[PDB]
Amino acid sequence: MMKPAKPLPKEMEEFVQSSGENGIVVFSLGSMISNMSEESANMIASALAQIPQKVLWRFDGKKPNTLGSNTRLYKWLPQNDLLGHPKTKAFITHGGTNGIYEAIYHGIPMVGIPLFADQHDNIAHMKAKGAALSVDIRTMSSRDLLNALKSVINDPVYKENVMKSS
Repeated sequence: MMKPAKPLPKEMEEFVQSSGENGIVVFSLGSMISNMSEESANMIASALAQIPQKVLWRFDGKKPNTLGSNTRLYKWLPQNDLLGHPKTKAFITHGGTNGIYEAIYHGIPMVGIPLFADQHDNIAHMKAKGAALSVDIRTMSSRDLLNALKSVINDPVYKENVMKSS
């Protein structure tokens, strides 16, 4: 089924345009971040702050003290409309079936942060197709997340593989 995107809210479009040639990263839903330690959100924020891309982070916890100026926090996000925007370079998700279906539709490579059995299996399957990398925030470091992000954002083979998956 086709999953077409519609225009973004104006203020959100303006932030997305300010990424210029770098493009953006969408970290969407991330619904378990608010139930984890403050240190988890701080580790993610530190990694996200070190890429040149702008970052739209669907988030509702306390603002991380390591939040970078390139990253904005939103309690709600039009995830599908962001995945279909031409400036989107990578998708960070826990690995739910819904978001993976949209990233596949719009051809966006992924960094998975799986927590549950179905998310681990989904992300492992996309990784085996060369369309994603995975980090376990509970055991890996901020440097591990940064390395995964720079790879999926800048190496075209991940995008090319997720498009071969249609």
